[PDB]
Amino acid sequence: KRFVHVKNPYLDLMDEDILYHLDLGTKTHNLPAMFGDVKFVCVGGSPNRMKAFALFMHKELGFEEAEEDIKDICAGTDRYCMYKTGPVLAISHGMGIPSISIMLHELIKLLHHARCCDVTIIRIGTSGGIGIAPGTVVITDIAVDSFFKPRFEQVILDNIVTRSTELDKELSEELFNCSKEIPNFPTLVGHTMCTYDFYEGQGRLDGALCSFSREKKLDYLKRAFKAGVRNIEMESTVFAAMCGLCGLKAAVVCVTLLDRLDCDQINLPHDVLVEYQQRPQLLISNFIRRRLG
Amino acid sequence: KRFVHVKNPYLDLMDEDILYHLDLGTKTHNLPAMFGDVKFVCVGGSPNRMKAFALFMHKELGFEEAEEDIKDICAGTDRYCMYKTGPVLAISHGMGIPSISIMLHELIKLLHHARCCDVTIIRIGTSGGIGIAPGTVVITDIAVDSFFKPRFEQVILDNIVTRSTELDKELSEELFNCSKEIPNFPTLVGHTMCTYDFYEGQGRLDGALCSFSREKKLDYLKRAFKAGVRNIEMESTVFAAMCGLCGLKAAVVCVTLLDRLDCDQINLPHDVLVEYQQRPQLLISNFIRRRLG
Ligand SMILES: O=c1[nH]c(=O)n(COCCO)cc1Cc1ccccc1
Ligand SMILES: O=c1[nH]c(=O)n(COCCO)cc1Cc1ccccc1
Ligand SMILES: [Co+2]
Ligand SMILES: [Co+2]
Ligand SMILES: [Co+2]
Ligand SMILES: [Co+2]
Ligand SMILES: [Mg+2]
Ligand SMILES: [Mg+2]
Repeated sequence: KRFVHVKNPYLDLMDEDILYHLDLGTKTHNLPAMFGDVKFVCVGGSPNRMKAFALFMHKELGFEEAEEDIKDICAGTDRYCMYKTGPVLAISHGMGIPSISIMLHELIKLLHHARCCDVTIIRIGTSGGIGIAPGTVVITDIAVDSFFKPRFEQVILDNIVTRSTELDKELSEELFNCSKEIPNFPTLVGHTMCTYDFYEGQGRLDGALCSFSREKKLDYLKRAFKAGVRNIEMESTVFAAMCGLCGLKAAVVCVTLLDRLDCDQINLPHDVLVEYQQRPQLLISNFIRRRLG
Repeated sequence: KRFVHVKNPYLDLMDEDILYHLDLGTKTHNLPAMFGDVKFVCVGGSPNRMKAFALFMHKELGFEEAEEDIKDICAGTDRYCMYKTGPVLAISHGMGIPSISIMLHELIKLLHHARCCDVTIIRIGTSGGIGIAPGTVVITDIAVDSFFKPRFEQVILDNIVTRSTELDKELSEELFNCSKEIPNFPTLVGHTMCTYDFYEGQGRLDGALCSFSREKKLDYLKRAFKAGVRNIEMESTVFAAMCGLCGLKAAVVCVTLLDRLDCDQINLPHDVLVEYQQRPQLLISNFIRRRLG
């Protein structure tokens, strides 16, 4: 049994641990009772996406539906919103490295407090593609920074520390194998670039700020493609680094919404976009069903 | 008249601009009609905080209440949520530098498209204090990074570019003058440190990861205090940098919830916390009333 670890000798010395952004705590809640049975954590941007994911889990796998307390609705608050369906826990993380990092610190502590074991964690979401068809599901093999390097640079106090961004190889391979079973479901494995800015950080020409030319954009993106990058998003490096440090097996599965070699703004009918957006959760549902069979 | 500027020669060349994360666009909406009258933009973390701020604006200043479309509620989505009351626009930004940066790119473009002028923008929120009483409202004079330097480091394509984090001096002074009118309202001007991580980035001992000692935490925080830092949050440097680049007059006003020299977790009664949390909006309401008188 692979228990979820923390890397913090102070944590066990505390009288109580308050997970402020989850609205949970070790004294206020029975965390082993509430979460000890979690085997799969799926994380994504918005409360609504993740609530919908949990409902999909109910419908696809027949797990007990996530309970709703109507006098404490999480959506709209400063908390990360959780929706549990049997052994699957869906959690929102907002946008960007700092936002997901707060959620991950508190989630990893939660799984540790609950004495969970053999947990798989998977990020689902959207991304920009490079040189691949819009609607393609990319399974990340390695997450890279803006310089196409597999690293996450932490600032700890006033010191810079570099961490590796390795994602579980067997898991990425298993997800790719699952994808083969799904018809009309274009999938590939490739590197994923994670940036701190959506606009200039991704070579966009449509921000409030653009200090470079179209030619420089395309050169950057073509070099990224040569390095093996196939999509671009905003959470994968810190996700890979933290999950890796705490011995959790992690994967990233994102659909592309456009080919960035061609444009910066989406030009898809609404119904097609809806179709693309549900593709990662479809793969994850196949995966979980296979694991549990 | 000081119009809101962008720094992007490509923007005017586009047929249409889609502000995806605001759910607005130049073709789908009449942006000058909808927003040309905006003079004050207040930004903060959550949809609920900002909706409440807008209601407070209605009650305090008598501006028309923000309209609610019940078939398209923003809270819970991947969008930044807007609540307009007369010349005041309240907008949510989520947590952290990347999250606020996406909102700022689209907001600055919005104000430009709407031909707004003479706009003041103010971030309100919470923070950790250093060596000052919990509940203190800190008006930022300068925003600094984890190294106590007034800089914001952008990664543009694969290049690092440093930007200044100057906030409008006259504005910070005017807000401080307004605060003097409010009884039972502890306020100070000081530097604000902005970090990419809430836990190790702020010297916390309670994260899933803690790679340093209590002694090192306290030394870091004491050096920050010596530099002039009085509070710690997660958006001020990119906010100051972008607003500055686009010639918008900006300020940051955050209340402290704890003294980080003493603890990492909040220990306040709920009712006291509620009291503290509303302090920045109280100052902003005084400020706006004065400007409009
Ligand atoms: O190009 C992208 N880059 C990216 O980091 N993502 C991930 O989500 C960021 C917030 O929507 C998603 C996309 C696709 C996209 C394109 C235009 C508008 C919205 C999303
Ligand atoms: O110490 C802090 N650091 C900080 O960056 N903020 C700003 O908000 C971050 C998300 O809640 C707020 C605080 C106060 C605090 C302390 C404990 C829990 C929550 C918030
Ligand atoms: Co422990
Ligand atoms: Co490669
Ligand atoms: Co223009
Ligand atoms: Co100083
Ligand atoms: Mg193409
Ligand atoms: Mg003290």
